[PDB]
Amino acid sequence: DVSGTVCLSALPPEATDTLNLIASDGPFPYSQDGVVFQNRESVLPTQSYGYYHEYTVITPGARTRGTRRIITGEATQEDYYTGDHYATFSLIDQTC
Repeated sequence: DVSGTVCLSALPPEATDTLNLIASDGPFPYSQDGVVFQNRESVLPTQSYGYYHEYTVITPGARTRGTRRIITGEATQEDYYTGDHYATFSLIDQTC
């Protein structure tokens, strides 16, 4: 399962961006947003279909989309941040 949560302060300034785009339901800059993620990686504490979504967090000097990616749930307070391209997953603690 997830390696635990990740204090929002522990995340980059481009990580909050997505959380703001999920909270403000856009508008999103990157093309990565407004899509489901049926935990096809089976790495996330899923169970149901359409209970997940993708929202890659922008990144500076990111030649590409960057291995970074946010994966939100169907319930607020469930935004996994790989940071290694669907490799790892650490929820986001906005409180932290």
